[PDB]
Amino acid sequence: SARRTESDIQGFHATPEFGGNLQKVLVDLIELSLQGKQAHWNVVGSNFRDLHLQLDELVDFAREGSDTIAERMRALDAVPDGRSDTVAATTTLPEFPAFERSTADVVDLITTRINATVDTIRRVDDAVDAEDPSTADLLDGLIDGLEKQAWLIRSENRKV
Amino acid sequence: SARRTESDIQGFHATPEFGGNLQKVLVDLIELSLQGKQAHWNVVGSNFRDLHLQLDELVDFAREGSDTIAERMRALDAVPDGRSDTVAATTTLPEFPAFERSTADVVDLITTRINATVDTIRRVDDAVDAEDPSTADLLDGLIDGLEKQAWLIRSENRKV
Amino acid sequence: MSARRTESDIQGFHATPEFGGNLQKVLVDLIELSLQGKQAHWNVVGSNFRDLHLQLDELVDFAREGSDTIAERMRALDAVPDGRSDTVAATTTLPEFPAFERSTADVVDLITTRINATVDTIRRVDDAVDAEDPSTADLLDGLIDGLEKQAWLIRSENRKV
Amino acid sequence: SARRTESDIQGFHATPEFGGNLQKVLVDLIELSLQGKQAHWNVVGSNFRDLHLQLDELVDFAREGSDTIAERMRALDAVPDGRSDTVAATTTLPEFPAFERSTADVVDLITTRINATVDTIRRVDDAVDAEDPSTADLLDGLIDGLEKQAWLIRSENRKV
Amino acid sequence: SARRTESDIQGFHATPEFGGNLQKVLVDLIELSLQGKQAHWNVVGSNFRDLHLQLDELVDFAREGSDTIAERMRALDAVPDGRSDTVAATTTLPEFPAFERSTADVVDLITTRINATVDTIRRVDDAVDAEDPSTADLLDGLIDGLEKQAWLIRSENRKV
Amino acid sequence: MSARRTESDIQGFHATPEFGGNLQKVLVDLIELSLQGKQAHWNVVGSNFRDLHLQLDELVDFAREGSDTIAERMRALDAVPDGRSDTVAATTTLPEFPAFERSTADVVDLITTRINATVDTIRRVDDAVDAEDPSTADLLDGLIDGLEKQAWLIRSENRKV
Amino acid sequence: MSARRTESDIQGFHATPEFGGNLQKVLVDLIELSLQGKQAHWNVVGSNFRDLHLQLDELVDFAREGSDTIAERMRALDAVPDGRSDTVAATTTLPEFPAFERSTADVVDLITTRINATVDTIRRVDDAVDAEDPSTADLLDGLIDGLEKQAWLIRSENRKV
Amino acid sequence: MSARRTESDIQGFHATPEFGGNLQKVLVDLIELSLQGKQAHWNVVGSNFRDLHLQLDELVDFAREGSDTIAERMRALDAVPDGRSDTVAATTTLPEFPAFERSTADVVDLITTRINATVDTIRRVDDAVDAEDPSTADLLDGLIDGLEKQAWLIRSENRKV
Amino acid sequence: MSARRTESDIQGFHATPEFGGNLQKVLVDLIELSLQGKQAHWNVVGSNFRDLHLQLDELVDFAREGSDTIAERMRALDAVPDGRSDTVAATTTLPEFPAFERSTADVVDLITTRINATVDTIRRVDDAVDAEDPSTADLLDGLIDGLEKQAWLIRSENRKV
Amino acid sequence: SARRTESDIQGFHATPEFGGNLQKVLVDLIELSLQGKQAHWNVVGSNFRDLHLQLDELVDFAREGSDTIAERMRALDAVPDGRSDTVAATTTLPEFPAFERSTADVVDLITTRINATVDTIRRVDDAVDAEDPSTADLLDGLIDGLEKQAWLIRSENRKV
Amino acid sequence: SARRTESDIQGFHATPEFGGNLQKVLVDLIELSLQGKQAHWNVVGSNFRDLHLQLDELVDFAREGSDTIAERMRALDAVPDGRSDTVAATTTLPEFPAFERSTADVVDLITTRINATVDTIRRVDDAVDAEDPSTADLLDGLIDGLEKQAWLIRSENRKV
Amino acid sequence: MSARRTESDIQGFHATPEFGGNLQKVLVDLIELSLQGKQAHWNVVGSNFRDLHLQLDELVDFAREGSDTIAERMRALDAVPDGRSDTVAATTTLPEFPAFERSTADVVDLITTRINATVDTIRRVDDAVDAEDPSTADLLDGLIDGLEKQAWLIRSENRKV
Ligand SMILES: [Cl-]
Ligand SMILES: [Cl-]
Ligand SMILES: [Cl-]
Ligand SMILES: [Cl-]
Ligand SMILES: [Fe+2]
Ligand SMILES: [Fe+2]
Ligand SMILES: [Fe+2]
Ligand SMILES: [Fe+2]
Ligand SMILES: [Fe+2]
Ligand SMILES: [Fe+2]
Ligand SMILES: [Fe+2]
Ligand SMILES: [Fe+2]
Ligand SMILES: [Fe+2]
Ligand SMILES: [Fe+2]
Ligand SMILES: [Fe+2]
Ligand SMILES: [Fe+2]
Ligand SMILES: [Mg+2]
Ligand SMILES: [Mg+2]
Ligand SMILES: [Mg+2]
Ligand SMILES: [Mg+2]
Repeated sequence: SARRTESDIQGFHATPEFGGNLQKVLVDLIELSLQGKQAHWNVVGSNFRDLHLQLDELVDFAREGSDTIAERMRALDAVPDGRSDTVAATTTLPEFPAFERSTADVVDLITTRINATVDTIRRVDDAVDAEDPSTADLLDGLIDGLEKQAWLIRSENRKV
Repeated sequence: SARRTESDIQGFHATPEFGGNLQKVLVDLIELSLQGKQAHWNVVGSNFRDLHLQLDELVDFAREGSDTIAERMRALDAVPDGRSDTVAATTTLPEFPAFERSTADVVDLITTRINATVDTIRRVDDAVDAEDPSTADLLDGLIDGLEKQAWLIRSENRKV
Repeated sequence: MSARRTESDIQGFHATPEFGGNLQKVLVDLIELSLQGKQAHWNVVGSNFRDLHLQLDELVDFAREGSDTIAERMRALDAVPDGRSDTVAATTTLPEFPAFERSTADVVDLITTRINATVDTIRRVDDAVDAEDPSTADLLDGLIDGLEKQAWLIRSENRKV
Repeated sequence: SARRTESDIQGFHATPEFGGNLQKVLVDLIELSLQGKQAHWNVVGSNFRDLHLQLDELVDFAREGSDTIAERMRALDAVPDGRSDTVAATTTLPEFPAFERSTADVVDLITTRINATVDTIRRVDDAVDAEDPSTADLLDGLIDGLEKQAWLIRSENRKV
Repeated sequence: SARRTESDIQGFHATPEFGGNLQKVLVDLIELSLQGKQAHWNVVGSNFRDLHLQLDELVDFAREGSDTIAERMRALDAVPDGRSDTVAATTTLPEFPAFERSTADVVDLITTRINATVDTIRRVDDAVDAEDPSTADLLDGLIDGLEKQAWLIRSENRKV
Repeated sequence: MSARRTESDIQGFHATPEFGGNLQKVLVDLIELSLQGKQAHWNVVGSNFRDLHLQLDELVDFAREGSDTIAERMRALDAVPDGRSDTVAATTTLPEFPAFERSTADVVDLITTRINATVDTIRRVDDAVDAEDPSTADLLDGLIDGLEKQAWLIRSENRKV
Repeated sequence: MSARRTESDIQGFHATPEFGGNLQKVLVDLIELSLQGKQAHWNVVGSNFRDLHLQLDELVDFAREGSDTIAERMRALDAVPDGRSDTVAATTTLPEFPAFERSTADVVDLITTRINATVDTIRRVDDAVDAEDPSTADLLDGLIDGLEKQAWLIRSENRKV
Repeated sequence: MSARRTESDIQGFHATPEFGGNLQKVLVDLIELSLQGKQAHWNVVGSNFRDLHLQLDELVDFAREGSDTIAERMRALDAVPDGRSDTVAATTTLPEFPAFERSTADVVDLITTRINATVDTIRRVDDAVDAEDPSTADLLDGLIDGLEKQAWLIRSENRKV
Repeated sequence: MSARRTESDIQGFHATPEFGGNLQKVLVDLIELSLQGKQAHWNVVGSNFRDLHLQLDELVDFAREGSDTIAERMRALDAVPDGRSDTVAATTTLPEFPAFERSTADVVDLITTRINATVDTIRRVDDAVDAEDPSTADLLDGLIDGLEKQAWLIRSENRKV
Repeated sequence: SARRTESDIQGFHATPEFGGNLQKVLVDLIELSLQGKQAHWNVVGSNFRDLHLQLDELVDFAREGSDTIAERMRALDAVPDGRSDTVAATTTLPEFPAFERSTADVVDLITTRINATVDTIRRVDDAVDAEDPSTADLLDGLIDGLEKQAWLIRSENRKV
Repeated sequence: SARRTESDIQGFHATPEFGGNLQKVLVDLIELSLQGKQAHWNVVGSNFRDLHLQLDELVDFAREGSDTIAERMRALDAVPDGRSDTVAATTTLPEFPAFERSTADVVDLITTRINATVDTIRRVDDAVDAEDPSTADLLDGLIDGLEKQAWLIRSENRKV
Repeated sequence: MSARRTESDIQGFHATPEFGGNLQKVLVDLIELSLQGKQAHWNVVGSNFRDLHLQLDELVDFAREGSDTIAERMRALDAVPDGRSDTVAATTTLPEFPAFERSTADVVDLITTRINATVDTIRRVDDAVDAEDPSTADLLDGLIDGLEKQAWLIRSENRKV
């Protein structure tokens, strides 16, 4: 009646520009998760425990985020690259330093790393939204969740 | 290496107008929560239990909503005010009456007050979206959820 | 002071007839997909039967939650859904699922095509829906995301090298 | 010792008459689930919520029932048909009407639809039991569960 | 279209004898529940805890059973009577004694009273099955469950 | 062993026969309420059936937990409960529940009355129980609170304002 | 029907206006504490933010459960609660919570004070409530116990030993 | 009045020796199937290994619950089960499962055959069991249903077009 | 700010040293009971071992929750608990638990006695505690109820009727 | 950098002697589970329930143990044999007797069967540890869990 | 048949020295549990909540540990003594002070007492392992868990 | 008497630099495996896609729990882990996972090889780790066990007859 008369109906394909934009998001989410864990292990000093715990919650969110983005790429037949060499070579996040770091330092360092990750998402959002609003909605959820983490972490160092 | 150089990368900040718009949403969500509980306790008459129970679901949603908005304000460096004096003085919701009220009256009263709350959100949504799409998505979820509540409550009084 | 409104009767958002019809289009294709998803679920046989059998139930679960979401969104906005069998069969845009057993390979291709068709319906109304009501467009986008994920998880069985 | 000495032992095969009898059950269970959802969405008026909720419980039972029957057919190497065209063309259930319907009307309509579904099962039960008691036990469980739903729904309109 | 024409399709109705048979089952299940709790509270002596706990499991099963039968009666348009006066006056179970009782005595007493309850169900099962096989299946589940309880309780007193 | 007691046999708190008798009064009315609640649960018909049907089970659940609590409190205090059908029928203060199907409106009034009777039994006994054993009065107070909540949740159906 | 009462209408325990008024005092302070707790929850900044942020939600959870408990206890006893914003603002005894971001140290002192004010309201009312209805006093005592625990868990942050 | 029975010793249902032997036949085949199911679970290799590996554990779970059910039903009816290794090996009707690794395709065929054999045993005693005790026949029918579902979920891997 | 208090510092309810001392008596006996319960849990042997082994853990669970409750109630009221081993040993009123394996019959009598001693400590203190702070007496009453239940569930093993 | 330059890297392979040592453990764990169930069904007399329940806990542990061992064999490319004929022919456990057995007898019989199973594990532990410490750790966990079960069961018959 | 002949097979028995070694571990675990609760209640000051909560986690682990050791003793026919008098008289842990203590002091005190407990376990581990490797594995789990607790607690006081 | 130690500062176990370096080797290979595991998880296509897709997430979960365990064990023993991307890429012994889509068959072989490499690292340090600290060796052995199980569950797809 209103049934389409075709046996091969094409799905929505992402352009390579689109795929590349999500690839930028992906590497930063992965880097953030790797840096978050480094901080989680090596944070020491006043209010260690809270930061130790909040950092795991950040890592959980970023890990779920990176899976979401990579699988959205695959859904649109783009192909993600989350390999270590690629992440190290292409991430926009400032390097996390080595060794034990005080809670105060870790708060400042991680807040910056989150903000860099959010910046990447905000930078590609318009171009992503223009091609596929559904992907932009996922990016928006990441912005929301990550900016929450930044507030929850940075507030420790806030003086009023 | 594509790593950024900055030691301190700042996060997205909301304009005063943006903060003010979310504050408007916040007071109406809190007011709806308080009126919802008032109705939950004081409703009597035909089909009491159904409305008693549904009103608790409305309250739960409005409370989660008010927390989400206030914490979105915090993330974007805005400062929420959810104090009783502020809510009473600035809420746009028509006052909920005191004392026992019939089920049919509660249905009409609460439907009106939900719709008032949705109106507030709908009226700020374009300006919010223009500045920050991620926050607009949160507002949209509230519109969806509250309008569902309105339908579930108001249907009790529907004619034919 | 007081910023309280005075009206005793404040009205809710009402969808236009066009908006309701657009969501109705989404509804029937979601239901048809659920019905076809189960048909495939029961009737698939062959290499890697179990994975597809299981994955198809996940598709049906998502499509069922989606149709309830759209139908209830219609109700919220004073529109009236029609999910009856006769209406679905008469108005769905999905090619009919064939009868009897189908090979795993064929089910993969068939169901992928039907998901693609269901998503195409949603993508085709999304602009018009977003223009009238952004909140509803968000629900549509959630459906697009979830369905296209199902399409990937199913179709990849047949993709080579 | 008592081990059977055959590498290919045949399972129990359903006759085509048996398969056709379960196919009759299947289409009615599916139709009932589709009608149940229609009622669930479009019911309005006094005691909306209870009926709204009970209708979802009916749909849940009928959906689980249809999966049970279709998979029992497959187990016995019959092949079910639950496609929309087939269901519409072969269901014995009276058509559910369009548009919003009052709770009182919905109670009466749905009770009849359940009773029709139960009738189909009761009508084939003897013939099914004669070939395969195990399938008849499943049919009996459906009779029990559906007749419970009919009582739970119809009681709303019962005047004593 | 194979759709039926009838606007009102009636459900299966039980005969008075059928209703009476299920009523017999109901009073004995309720009586067993009350006696089970009595035993649960008042048992003392060797292996108290095991019997204390097992008796609660018996009660749970009997209560679920009594609810199932009474609601099966309702579904088939019969009217259950589970009131205390009716149960006392019409139960076939030998009276459970008052006051503290040894574990060994409770084992013997409860086993006898379970067996009495099963006897009632077994005695009505053929007549129930003849009229409605689905109800007989429910009775069969009760026979299975209660006879399991009898074994689990009585084994405490077994000789060699 | 500085402050340790050297007693081989230390006995527990023993309830008086008056106290035992007072808990027995509460027990039979809780059991009778449970039986009447289920009777109402099964046989209630008419307007708003489902809500009442469901609420009546919640009442029965609470009454059943209460009877077990009181009975085992008796046992702990060396008293002996009697919850047998004959005893409950012969000694309950609750008005008899009628036979047959009863309308939702009638069931609301009937059950509210029987809850209030049960609560009255507990309230009339509470002073004497508290005077001997405050811990048991606390249990009684929990039952009062819970049952009076049930009464409100049931009776509100029939309210006209 | 040996001991059965023959009354058709048995009424429940009815709260006096004094009792109703006393529960209302508790209600508004519990609601005000809930609103102030959330304000603190959102706006607290500085040393040990997360612990306080989290503990403040636990406080709010308990205060919200308390207000519902008291309000519904009023309803059960035929009293009528008023938890509306205007009433709470106009009648609460709690000192006003300040606006803007506040340090963890200040929030600790502020919230401890407001908890103690809430507890004081309950303690000042408890004797009169107990005298009329011991069951309701038990509920009040639960609130005292829970809130005083919250006060300890919050104030200990600022302790210097 | 009173309809109470007078006997202090009321006996339970006793199974005939034939009935016990029939359930014993079911028992050993269920245990053998469980043992063979695990063997296949560990030793299957090849195309679609994981699905079959997983599905075989589901088969074993069902067969294990089934053997416990039948054995305990025997005990309830004063019969005595024998599930010892020697008895199982000496009396099972199932063809022995071969040793060492088997291909996925072979495991599908082998296990399907063994399920078919297990179900055949149950179907062969079902009439005689139902004649003596309908309640036990219902348990057998549950086993028939569950096992034949497992057979379908496993065998469909090898079914073509 | 109509009824709002303007006090910057509002202090909480402060326990007297007598009250603190009374809760300390309860604390050490609860801890001693916990340690003795575990000793019995490990070393009990003989007829009905498992039931007693299991019940003893339930006792210990309740006693441990009780000690934490009382200790934190002290903290809330500005009292300071001491649950250290030396203090518990030096100040407990419980008769010493013997060393080595002990029969189930002996463990029943031993543990019942030690529960009753613990309950006696609480009962002897309850009037004074209630007089100063009813909320804390409610906690004590919960402990009485729970421990006396444990005593019944344990001692019933050795009963001869 | 430190990346190994090989596309085919071999895993750790168990020797046939190792595989045979685990095969000895496997058959005894399986026999124990079969004997445990036999006891679970046929135990009667004083403290029936406790033993009935503890025997199921033993069977649960032994079943999980046998899966663990067989899957460890497979992991190291050994091939387990848990077939009935093999178990009966190669188990070191004394045969469990037929018919109903008293709780006292069942306690003694099962304790011995557990001790035999533990003996087998202890006997192969050194040889297993010498080739693969990770497998020896699994064996040690079985020793711990089984010896706990032996204590929990035997204590019933212990006279002091 | 490879079945063993013995009707009574004995289980592994521990030496007196072995029993004595586990007793040493037991008293220190119990002492750590009591001191942990003492600290949990009486800690005050900066970052109270984190330490309050972490100390409960330490207590939970130590209690599970003490139960595991005592029950391992029972399994191997040793007799644990966890009575208050014995613990006080034989524990190697430095006495925990009475009264309120600052967070920083509690961190230092508890770290020292955890380390004392670990020292006891480490000092008996070789002798335990030599006699029974399975018990040494249990000790190793305690070493792992407690040293994790030590790190999580002590990090609060770490300098840079 | 008293066996209590006197020191106010008792030190914990400190790992040697060699020991820390050995655990660092394990750490980077576990992280690399997690990263490669996800890459394969997203990019695998072909026959039996779904099973491998799912099984690879289970591998990643285990590898992630393992890296956190080793890193935290390092911290417990006063060693300092480095799990940063640059370090992992520069020091991992795993062959790099290739880019873009790979067939199911290829992913099976590739990932099996990488697990084998990860386990080889652990096996190579196990003796030295066990010599200094048996407790850490136990954690390594748990990793060996879990990873080799994953290798079997993955590799068996490609094993023939
Ligand atoms: Cl409801
Ligand atoms: Cl926390
Ligand atoms: Cl799967
Ligand atoms: Cl138990
Ligand atoms: Fe995933
Ligand atoms: Fe929050
Ligand atoms: Fe719904
Ligand atoms: Fe299914
Ligand atoms: Fe029910
Ligand atoms: Fe109980
Ligand atoms: Fe409520
Ligand atoms: Fe069992
Ligand atoms: Fe605590
Ligand atoms: Fe497994
Ligand atoms: Fe234990
Ligand atoms: Fe962690
Ligand atoms: Mg903190
Ligand atoms: Mg597969
Ligand atoms: Mg209703
Ligand atoms: Mg026992």
